[PDB]
Amino acid sequence: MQFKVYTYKRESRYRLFVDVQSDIIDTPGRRMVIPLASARLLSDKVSRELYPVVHIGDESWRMMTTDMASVPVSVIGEEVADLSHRENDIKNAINLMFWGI
Amino acid sequence: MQFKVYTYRLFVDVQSDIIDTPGRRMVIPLASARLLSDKVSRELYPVVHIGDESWRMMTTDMASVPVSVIGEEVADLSHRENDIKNAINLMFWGI
Ligand SMILES: [Cl-]
Ligand SMILES: [Cl-]
Repeated sequence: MQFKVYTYKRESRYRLFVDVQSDIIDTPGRRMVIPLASARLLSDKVSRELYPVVHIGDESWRMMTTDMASVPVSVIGEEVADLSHRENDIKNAINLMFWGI
Repeated sequence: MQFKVYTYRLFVDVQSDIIDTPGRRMVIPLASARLLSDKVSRELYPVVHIGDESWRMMTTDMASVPVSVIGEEVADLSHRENDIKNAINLMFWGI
């Protein structure tokens, strides 16, 4: 579901990721997703408009927008957080990547 | 570059030209239009023409591809900008 962050049921490429695909669009076997990376790994010189910083638990995470990917639903694990309140920042990052707003 | 289709298996580069990743690029793979019936949404999966063949943009299979794998430019679909923009916006924002 849109704006919810999940865990990857596989042990290899992602820790966490944000589902950014519309809830009105059923692929149905896949889902558009943006992986999250620990905010410490990136300096604060990196655009927060293209790579917004989100908070889950007591940690900061960077949305790796440019690494968006289609992930099959059978690999989407447990719901970890709901970032609906960051809708505006997430929408802007995606729109910037495609339409250079 | 945006709206240009490349090879390695065809795909359309849909990422802004103002945004350098730089090592990767947002892309939408193309599949032969014969493989899908015409009951499949042309709004979410627009039909494009390259050469003397029809292709379906597999929007829901969008992916980040490393630039070193992007081959020869095959076509420029800039004139289909509106349909491509609508398909992407539909997938994310359910317009
Ligand atoms: Cl947050
Ligand atoms: Cl066309």
